[PDB]
Amino acid sequence: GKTQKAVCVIYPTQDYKVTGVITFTKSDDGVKVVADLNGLSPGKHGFHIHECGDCSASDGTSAGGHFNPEEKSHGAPMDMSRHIGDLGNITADENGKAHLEYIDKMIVFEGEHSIIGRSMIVHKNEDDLKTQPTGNAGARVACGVIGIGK
Amino acid sequence: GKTQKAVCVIYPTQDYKVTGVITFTKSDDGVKVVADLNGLSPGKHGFHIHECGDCSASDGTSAGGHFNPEEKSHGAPMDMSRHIGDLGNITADENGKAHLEYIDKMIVFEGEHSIIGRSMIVHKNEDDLKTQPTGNAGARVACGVIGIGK
Ligand SMILES: [Zn+2]
Ligand SMILES: [Zn+2]
Ligand SMILES: [Zn+2]
Ligand SMILES: [Zn+2]
Ligand SMILES: [Zn+2]
Ligand SMILES: [Zn+2]
Ligand SMILES: [Zn+2]
Ligand SMILES: [Zn+2]
Repeated sequence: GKTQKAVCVIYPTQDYKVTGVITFTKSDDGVKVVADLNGLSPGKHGFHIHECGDCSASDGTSAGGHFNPEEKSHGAPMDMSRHIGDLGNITADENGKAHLEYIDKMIVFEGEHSIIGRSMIVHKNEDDLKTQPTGNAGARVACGVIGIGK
Repeated sequence: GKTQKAVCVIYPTQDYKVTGVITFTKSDDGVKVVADLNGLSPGKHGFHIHECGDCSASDGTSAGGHFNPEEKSHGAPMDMSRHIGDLGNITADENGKAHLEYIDKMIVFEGEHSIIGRSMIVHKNEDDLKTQPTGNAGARVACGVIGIGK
């Protein structure tokens, strides 16, 4: 039937140790994003869906730009002017552990906007939610492909 | 634009070291499957698309069973009686390097049979191409999710 769940295991790019799992679950109000990552420098990291489910490059550049089927500007999750892939920042604690849970009202699992087969990228720096086209989040520290869950 | 290419980076399950990249490219005659893997025990390894793009489990069991949207029997790539996910065996050389190239006439990138967001599983043992429902290929040595390529 209709995909209710997506799963993304992220793997570090060259010179990083960032790992973890992101799950996407259909909720009444949209899609519940739950991320559990480790090996991050403490503080805020850009947390995005990129347009290619291609994590073959050593530095994650194969994932391409932000997933942007609506051809909009880069912004914050709460902005109307955002990429579908703009999931904001994930915060790592003093031990490099990062937990995020929020409800996204734009991401879907079917049709032109479907995130299935796209990539998750975690960035080295904070997404400032304003600078075009990526929020100045800098290098890619981890990459994974979003798959169909059950 | 219609997806012309899919990419799958495989990562080992916990007790293994198997890595590599699999590409799927639309050709005139079907889909060209190209696999380049390393860290395999020499000999033949079951090489399958599984139904869930979920590589979160320690042992790859999260990937579920064979991708089988037609509800058919397990077989060889050349068989009419096969799962969409039945891509046969990949052979590793004496150094653990494995190359496979063949044209698959069943796998597609859109609709009910789409392999996008499904998993690749590499098995410890040979797929015997006959035993139901999995070809008796034994443990899962590597898992990856099939993503959209540029
Ligand atoms: Zn946790
Ligand atoms: Zn990004
Ligand atoms: Zn963006
Ligand atoms: Zn569109
Ligand atoms: Zn299998
Ligand atoms: Zn099968
Ligand atoms: Zn070849
Ligand atoms: Zn069907």
